[PDB]
Amino acid sequence: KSLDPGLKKGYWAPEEDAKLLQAVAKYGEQDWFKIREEVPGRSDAQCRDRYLRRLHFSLKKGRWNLKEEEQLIELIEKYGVGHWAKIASELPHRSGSQ
DNA sequence: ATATGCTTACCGTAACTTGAAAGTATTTCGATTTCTTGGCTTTATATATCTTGTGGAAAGGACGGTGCTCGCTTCGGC
Repeated sequence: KSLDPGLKKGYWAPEEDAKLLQAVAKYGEQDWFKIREEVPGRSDAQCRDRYLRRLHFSLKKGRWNLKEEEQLIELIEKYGVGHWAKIASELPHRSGSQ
């Protein structure tokens, strides 16, 4: 993903809405190397996490209400700290980076 | 006018992945070993009889420096 003349380091999504989302109907969540052969300027390593953090549905999002602190408590009560410990390996999509 | 809001380029280790070099068992080709028969070596008087191979004969062909002065011949003299 470095020293490559064919990659693009942009911030927005120019044509990504069509180049990257078609794979949702084309390929599964495996063998991402088939995607980079058709989408120029994008590498599979960043594309995986982009697809993940963009097309996920089950996330703790919204405004901080009077019922979310209990959610945080029961989240940090499942196995422990969760952010950086090994217990993050079994947390479903609850990665530490978020 | 600026800090945390989420978003994503990318430099933190890790394992199940594609296929060429290196160690491993296995049957097959070929070389080795071990059986078999059968003569080698002693003897026995027998003795057959017919050929082989020899041998001392007969008898042959086969190859086994330099004067020096008597005397020998040939013409050759008148």
